[PDB]
Amino acid sequence: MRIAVIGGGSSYTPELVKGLLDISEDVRIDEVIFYDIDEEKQKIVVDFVKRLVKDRFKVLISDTFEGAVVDAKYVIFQFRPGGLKGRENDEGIPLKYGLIGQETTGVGGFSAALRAFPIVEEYVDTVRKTSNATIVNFTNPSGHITEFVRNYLEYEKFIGLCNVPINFIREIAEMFSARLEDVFLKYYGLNHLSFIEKVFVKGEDVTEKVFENLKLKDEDFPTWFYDSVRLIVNPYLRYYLMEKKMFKKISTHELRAREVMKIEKELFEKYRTAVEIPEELTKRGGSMYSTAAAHLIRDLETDEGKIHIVNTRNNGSIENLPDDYVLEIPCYVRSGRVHTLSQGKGDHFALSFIHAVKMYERLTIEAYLKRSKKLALKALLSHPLGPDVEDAKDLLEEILEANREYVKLG
Amino acid sequence: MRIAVIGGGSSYTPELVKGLLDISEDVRIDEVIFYDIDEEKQKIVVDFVKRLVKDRFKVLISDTFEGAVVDAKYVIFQFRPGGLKGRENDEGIPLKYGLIGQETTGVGGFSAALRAFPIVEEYVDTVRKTSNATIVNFTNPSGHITEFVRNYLEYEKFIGLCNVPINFIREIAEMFSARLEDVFLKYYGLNHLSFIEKVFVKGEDVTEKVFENLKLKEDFPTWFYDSVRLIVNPYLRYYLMEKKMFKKISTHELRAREVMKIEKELFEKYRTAVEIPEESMYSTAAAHLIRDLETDEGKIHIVNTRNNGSIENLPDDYVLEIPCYVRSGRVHTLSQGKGDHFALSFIHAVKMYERLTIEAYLKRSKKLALKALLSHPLGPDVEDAKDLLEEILEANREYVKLG
Amino acid sequence: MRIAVIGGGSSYTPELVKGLLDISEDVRIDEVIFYDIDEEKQKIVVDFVKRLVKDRFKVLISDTFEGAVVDAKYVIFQFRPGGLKGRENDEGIPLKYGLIGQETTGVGGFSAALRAFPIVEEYVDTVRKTSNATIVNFTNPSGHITEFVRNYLEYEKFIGLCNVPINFIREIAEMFSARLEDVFLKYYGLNHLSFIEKVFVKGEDVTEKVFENLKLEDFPTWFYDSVRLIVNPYLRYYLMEKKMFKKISTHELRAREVMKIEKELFEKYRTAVEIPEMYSTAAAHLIRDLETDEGKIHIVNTRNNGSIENLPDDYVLEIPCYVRSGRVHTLSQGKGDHFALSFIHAVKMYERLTIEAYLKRSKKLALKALLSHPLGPDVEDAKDLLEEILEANREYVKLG
Amino acid sequence: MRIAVIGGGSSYTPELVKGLLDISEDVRIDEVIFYDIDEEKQKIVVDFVKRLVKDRFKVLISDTFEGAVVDAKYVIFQFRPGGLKGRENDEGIPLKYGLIGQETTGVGGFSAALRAFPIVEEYVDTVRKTSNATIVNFTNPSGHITEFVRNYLEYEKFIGLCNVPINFIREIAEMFSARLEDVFLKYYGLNHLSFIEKVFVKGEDVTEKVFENLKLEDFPTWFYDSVRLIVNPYLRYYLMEKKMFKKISTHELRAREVMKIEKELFEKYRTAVEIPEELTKRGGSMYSTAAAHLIRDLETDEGKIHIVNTRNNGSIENLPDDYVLEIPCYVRSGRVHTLSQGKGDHFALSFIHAVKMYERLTIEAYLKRSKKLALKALLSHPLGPDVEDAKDLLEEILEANREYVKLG
Repeated sequence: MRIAVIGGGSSYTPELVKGLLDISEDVRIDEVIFYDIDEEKQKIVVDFVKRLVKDRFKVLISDTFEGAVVDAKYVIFQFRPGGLKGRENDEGIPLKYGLIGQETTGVGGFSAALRAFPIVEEYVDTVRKTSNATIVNFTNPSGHITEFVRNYLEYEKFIGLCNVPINFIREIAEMFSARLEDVFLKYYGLNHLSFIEKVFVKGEDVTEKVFENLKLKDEDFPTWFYDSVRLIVNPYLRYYLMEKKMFKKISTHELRAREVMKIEKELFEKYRTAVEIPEELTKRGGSMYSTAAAHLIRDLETDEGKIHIVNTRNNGSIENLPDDYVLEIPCYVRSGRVHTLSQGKGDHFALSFIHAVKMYERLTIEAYLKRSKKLALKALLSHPLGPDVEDAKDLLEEILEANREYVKLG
Repeated sequence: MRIAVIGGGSSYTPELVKGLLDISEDVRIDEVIFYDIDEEKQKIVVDFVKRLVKDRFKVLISDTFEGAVVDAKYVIFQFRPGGLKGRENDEGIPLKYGLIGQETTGVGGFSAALRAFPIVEEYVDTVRKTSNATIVNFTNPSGHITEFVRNYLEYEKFIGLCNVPINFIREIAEMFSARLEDVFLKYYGLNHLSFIEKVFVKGEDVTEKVFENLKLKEDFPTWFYDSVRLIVNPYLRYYLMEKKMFKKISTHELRAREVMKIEKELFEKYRTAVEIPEESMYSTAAAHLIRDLETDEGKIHIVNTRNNGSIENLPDDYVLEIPCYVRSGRVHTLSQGKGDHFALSFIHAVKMYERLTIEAYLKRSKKLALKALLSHPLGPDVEDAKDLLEEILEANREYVKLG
Repeated sequence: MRIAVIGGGSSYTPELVKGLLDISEDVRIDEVIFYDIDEEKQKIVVDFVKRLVKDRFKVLISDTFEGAVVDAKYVIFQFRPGGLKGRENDEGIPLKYGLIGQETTGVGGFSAALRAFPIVEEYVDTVRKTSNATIVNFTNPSGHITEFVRNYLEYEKFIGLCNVPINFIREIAEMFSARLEDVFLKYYGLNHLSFIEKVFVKGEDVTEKVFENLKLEDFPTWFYDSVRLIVNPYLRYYLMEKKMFKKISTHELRAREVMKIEKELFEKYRTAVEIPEMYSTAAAHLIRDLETDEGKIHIVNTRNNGSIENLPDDYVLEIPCYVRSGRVHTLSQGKGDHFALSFIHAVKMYERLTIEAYLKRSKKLALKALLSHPLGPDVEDAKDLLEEILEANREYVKLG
Repeated sequence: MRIAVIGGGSSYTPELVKGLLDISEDVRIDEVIFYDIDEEKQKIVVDFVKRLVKDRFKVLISDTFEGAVVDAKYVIFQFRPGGLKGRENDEGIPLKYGLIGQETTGVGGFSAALRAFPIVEEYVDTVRKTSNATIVNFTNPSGHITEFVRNYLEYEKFIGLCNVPINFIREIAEMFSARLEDVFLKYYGLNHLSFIEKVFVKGEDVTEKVFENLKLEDFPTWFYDSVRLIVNPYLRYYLMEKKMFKKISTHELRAREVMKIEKELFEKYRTAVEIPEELTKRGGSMYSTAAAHLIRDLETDEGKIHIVNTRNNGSIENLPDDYVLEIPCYVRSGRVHTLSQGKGDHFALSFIHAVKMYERLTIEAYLKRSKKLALKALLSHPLGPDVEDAKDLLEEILEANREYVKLG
């Protein structure tokens, strides 16, 4: 039983490995093998990992992608195509057009996806021709990449993960002094575009209590919003519903990527000597993506049967929506399989966003598969946060020049 | 055989009647009865109508709505709830928030729908308890109202009409020196939110020739047609060219104010006329539809109705604007295949907005109205929603009350 | 926390109660209240129950249906409309026409259903107007009744149960030395009309091993090689009609046998200190898991809702569900086999035609329903058959 | 503009040609080209054809299938795989098992289908790599073949035809003194498994009057009062199986009667100046008008209704989009559009679903060349064998069809 970690140099690696250590008591893990296109970055991180692991499983490095995944049962995608400079372009370029610049939402997520697709195509292909492992994905944009792998590359064992579902659950658990698994949600939407309609803790409906609580805590939704919409809304929906406010915010402060560059450079210096995971990591980004990955793999391994909110085909989870939409929804996870659960109908409000962005998602895939500039423009125009006709051509040209090393559109 | 016309004082009435006279040779019409809440406006128009009709059928006025529809086989809704003052509010109010102000699109159509729903509920109810007539609808927003009647009031014989499909068809017809019926389209979308994917003239695929000719006409650039590959309803300019349209609307006289002046001019002309003044084609659509509902010939009309498999990509119950086979009182939808992903993003988004709006009205809920307003692609940001709805509801005090 | 048991006089009651005793350690049960139209039958059984219970919860009798369900969280339907004399007619009458006579399959199930509908309509209405309890149903035909309540009476909390899914799991469990929950199935169909496509034990795919072990009046080897489905034994009546008809028609009717068995058990229950020599476990385990927040899999009858993507969402099917805190969620299974679907579709249409006939109280529509069943009459026999069914069921159903 | 006719030697050919001559005034036809595996049979028929046509268009014979379809805009499948001896096997073999033996219904249609698929696969493939013509199909079992081509070979321009829709329409037309196009139906089901729910003549709903008229070997009055559908007469095999079995099994096999009808028609063809009365009155001789009218209306931009075998696409909302059904379509300029009809009756659906599953099971058996899957398909048919008879029945069918189909 071996796990491959693709993008070993991620500054999140230590947390991932803590997670794998935590579960290595209920499931057998023989070796974890790491791969990164930045040999030197990974050396520092994996050296730190070795100190944390203390021979509880074997820590290995592979020179090639194929070498890492060849004998793997689980493959974790955790790499960032184009790196932080790519993120910086994603956040920075749309700004001049009066458009939201953000890592995974809107035009920023469009360029991130175009950067990712070629790499994931290559990677998924190699996995498929060798180990046929289950791929657990964090690489952003996670949901959009899942849609691409599930519905176009047609690789079934590809599960998109994100940090927000688990962050929400832990929040509720603390509020109600309960374990993570005591929390059961009606949850649906796309990655970073999701909605909670019902909250259950130890079987009790506590939705009303959660709403009343959310009102006692300018950049967040007003009370009337929750009264009217009656959904708990993913924080990323601020970019859609509070665009003017979010634009003024992003455009008048340092770009986020530049701040994470400084955080990562500080964490790396810490990693050269650190004997225990530093604080600096723990309270940032999505530090708890680690727990999600490790818990998912745990439950894929045992025959216990547990609920995980995961990115996968609808398959009747929301009867309101096509079976083949990849959604972020709670699933029954057991012995290598992921089963969707009945949830009933989705709210019209939520569906307006879900449908809009899903069409944009597939338009973008179509453009990439045909390598078409014309279809990319069509995709760009279809996003709710995309350019007006007067800006689209110039915007796309800026994107493609910035990403010339990663994607070529004719 | 009797036709009722609800909103007889519409400045469009003379054209409708011209249309009714043109078809009265292929189909029997005994009487046309008119109803309006403005008796004096209607007297002027109907006096003019009588001079055009010249006893070819009976022209009657009813003092009540029920009196008009009671023995009617067809009922035409052509009234404007809240009148032009209402339209002016619709266009004017959203402007202060940096939002598109327009008669049928965005926030403006939201308030127009809230004004319409109570009236059409009452009217549809009365028709249902009396004549069970086919209602042909022009009242805006036509598609949204159709969604409401077909899927919530559950009255099957309600057909939404609009002037764009016929305007396009005639355009193509004269480009190609062919009759109206020689033009066959792949056409789908919502009312004022519609797309043309394929154009056929006398059986020939002329799509490419249509695109090339569109390039030789505040309109879409050449590359847009190359990339999207759909002929797009001009109202999509409000979505796709919002900045440009906002700049235009907000630096010119509101359109409703212009219409007020045109209509005042037409009404002075109507007191004196013996023939229709040069100073609109919705008429032909209504009369031709009624003609074809009457005969057993079987003819294609683009109307607003339930999808039912016209676009396989879309739920059966979405009310769409689509080509149907019309024959002996019945409207059948036609196979068209799949709709484009780009088209569907608009269709899904505002269809959700449409139903959220209806739900808010049915429960008479301010909270639900905010929800609906937030859901429109051209709606307010959260910071402006509450103020904008309070302004809409004050302005529309007399027409709708939300709790 | 109170459970109501409708049809307390059922000879099965003892086992049900043993079941509720077993789970009364993981979940709190204050009282079990019984009701039966046969007061004397029930008194003997419930006196037996009191001896087994030994005051671990309160055992009560209600004079009225309303009195039983008024304060109940769970209501178990386990009555037999028309009794065994009704089942005797069900089994006996179709035989005359060369038709399969069977308690729940074919024309037999049709009359059983028409007998049930009026009663379940009344009972569901009273539950809905009082406690709004979850109804767990054994009353035959279980699945058809569930289709009726879920899609026509529109009462959501009505869960059809059957003893075949649990019988199968138990068999697999002991074949592989595993606990019941170690077994996971791809399972779908209608009640008494179900198929297993895949078998998992402790996560391992053992479908192949199950097929090989099944080959060691039942289907031949080649059948399993061809169809590649483990098939409910009731499918024998569709697939081996000639053989089944020959069997049913040359032996004592089954209901007659059961009458003798029940008369025997009843004399035993008068003095019996212990249960004399499996639906019970299903009911209790389901109630257990509805009560806790653990989350467990049960095969039950419910709306498809995407369990089988190949089938309409509203078909009531017998399928595995995730059960937890008063809620039943269906699980993804993928596509159903064309072979299975041909039976599922045909009898589902039959089921709704029958319900439509009942709701309109129409003889004409009943004929239509009768003709539509794969095991139903030919046109030449339909009218006589129906008139014989309605005659025998005079006291239970009137069709106009 | 060229029409290819595959199976030129069919004794129906003269009628088909009459049909093409009737429409050759509203649409242009330059040449009709014929192909048959029996050159001798065809020569006699086409010689007769030439005397009817009178140089109105050119009548040509092709030695090869490819040669016929290469330049065609329309290709008519009109052949009978295995011929009349094949039909005879289909009708005869099931009989010994107490099963309905019929040309297109039940076990008989199963073996007919397995005989057909290899040939239509080859033919569709060749059409697809050359002319891309619209194929109009009569070859039985028509609906099942259409399911196969539409959903498995994935050739879109393949339209299944049958003679019952037009026979019904014509009946109604005469009853009401109206033209064929004055008759509009709510019509759906499978080929030879179809139901009429509503009847309109000149826009009037005359369903009630049609039911009243139908009551003046056939369904009794109460049946129509109960089921309230006008049912295709082949449904007698399902609904009156005992009666139909007793009938078929105690009379000369139907195939043997048509052998003698055909032999008589061929003798007539040698010197006939005009179409004989025995051809007008037999088989499903009105299939001709259906073919010709369909092609006419695919050619013009008029827009006309034709009941045809095609994908559901929302015609019956109660049924999946991809079921091939026999349903009314809007036909115009090369395209076939499906019409809204609403919901299908539960009674009708039970037949439609059951046989549709059997149809796809049979196709899957053929495509995998699997004896095992064939047994599965056989067992799924409402009119199929019991488990005790299945194995023996299939081995008899495969033996008889050795030259047409091989299943491992």
